[PDB]
Amino acid sequence: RHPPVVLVPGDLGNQLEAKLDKPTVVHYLCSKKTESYFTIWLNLELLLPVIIDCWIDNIRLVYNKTSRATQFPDGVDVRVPGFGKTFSLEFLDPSKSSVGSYFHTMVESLVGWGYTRGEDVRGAPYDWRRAPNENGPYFLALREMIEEMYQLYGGPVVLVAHSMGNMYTLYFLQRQPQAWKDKYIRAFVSLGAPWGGVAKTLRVLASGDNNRIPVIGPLKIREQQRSAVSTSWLLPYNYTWSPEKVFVQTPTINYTLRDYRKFFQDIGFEDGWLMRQDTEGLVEATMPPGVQLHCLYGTGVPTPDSFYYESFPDRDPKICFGDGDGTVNLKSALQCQAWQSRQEHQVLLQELPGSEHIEMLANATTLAYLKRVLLGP
Ligand SMILES: *[C@@H]1O[C@H](CO)[C@@H](O)[C@H](O)[C@H]1NC(C)=O
Ligand SMILES: *[C@@H]1O[C@H](CO)[C@@H](O)[C@H](O)[C@H]1NC(C)=O
Ligand SMILES: *[C@@H]1O[C@H](CO)[C@@H](O)[C@H](O)[C@H]1NC(C)=O
Ligand SMILES: *[C@@H]1O[C@H](CO)[C@@H](O)[C@H](O)[C@H]1NC(C)=O
Repeated sequence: RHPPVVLVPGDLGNQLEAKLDKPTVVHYLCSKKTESYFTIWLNLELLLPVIIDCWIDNIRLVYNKTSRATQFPDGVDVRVPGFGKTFSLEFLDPSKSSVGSYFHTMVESLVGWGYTRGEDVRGAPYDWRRAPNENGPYFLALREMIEEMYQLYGGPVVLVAHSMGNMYTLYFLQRQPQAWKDKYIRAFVSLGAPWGGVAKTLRVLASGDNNRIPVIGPLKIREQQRSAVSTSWLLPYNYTWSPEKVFVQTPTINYTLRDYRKFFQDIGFEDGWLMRQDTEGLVEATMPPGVQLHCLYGTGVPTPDSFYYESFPDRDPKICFGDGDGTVNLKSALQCQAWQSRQEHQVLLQELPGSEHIEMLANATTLAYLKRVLLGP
């Protein structure tokens, strides 16, 4: 026998669909209207030059300074398919191409161990463009799904979260009563958690990140990346990083985590500061999840730590690297150790040397660890 499993993805980590009835478009070749939803992430054909402007216009969030909230562009809806199922987190591209293969290797393994897609293993995908403050309905659905799985399969559930999904899961758990967690949660397996933010968010917001895909201009994709509240939510936090650490250096100014207001002014994106204020307090830095926790973190992969700009903000910086998994800085991942003394439930730390941030989900060592958590001694 084996416990039910809920999978929580990270940023970019599940499909998104859009349906359009737009008053205006940025190019004539952009569709104003669709009769049904289509996949907006991940579909590679939408990211090609010129067409990418259509995509940005649909997938960007609009920040409303009055409500301090995001909304979709006029005539655009974006929905999250596959809640309670696994397809939309197994493959980011519904063509099922390897370029989008995310949770697929892990789900294959789980199924080989006796799990059933959509039944005792289920996904909890979400609109990862937002931070928890704008995903209230998702947390209600997550709570309900956990309760359902407990009742159906006769025991508490194991939460398995990747990257930003860990922060989503921690937010969720911090807000549930201890008695609820003791009944319904068996364990939380935390894979590549950026507990105190990731340093690369500074570069993304300042100058864009096209991830070495040269056919996408970094200044073009920067528009989308800035619009996503989740980007500013993942700026480094002072419970992980020194308030005096410089993340961004230019010829005339430094930026530390105490300098985000100046940073956002200086990059010409004042809304980002508002988004940071909206989101920075959502997860209490020092409250442990209050459940058995397995913190798995990659090391031995150069991980961007800080950025030097000769020309700010519209040129790519020089990058300084620290330890981590390529994305999540080792320091961030290690916030986990502080929780050992702050909850009664066990906190187990597991280093994964040489395990890159995304590859850790398909890695035999990761899967062997998960198997031990699920299937026992
Ligand atoms: C911003 O939201 C407020 C209501 O909260 C409203 O005044 C206004 O319609 C919104 N702005 C836009 C452009 O939708
Ligand atoms: C920023 O910090 C470095 C030390 O980390 C220093 O050498 C430099 O003078 C600082 N830059 C500015 C513009 O104050
Ligand atoms: C640490 O972080 C929050 C903002 O995220 C701030 O309000 C708090 O006062 C900071 N404390 C420091 C630097 O002592
Ligand atoms: C899988 O992760 C292990 C444990 O860290 C690591 O040693 C090994 O490099 C990884 N294998 C691959 C192909 O990345």
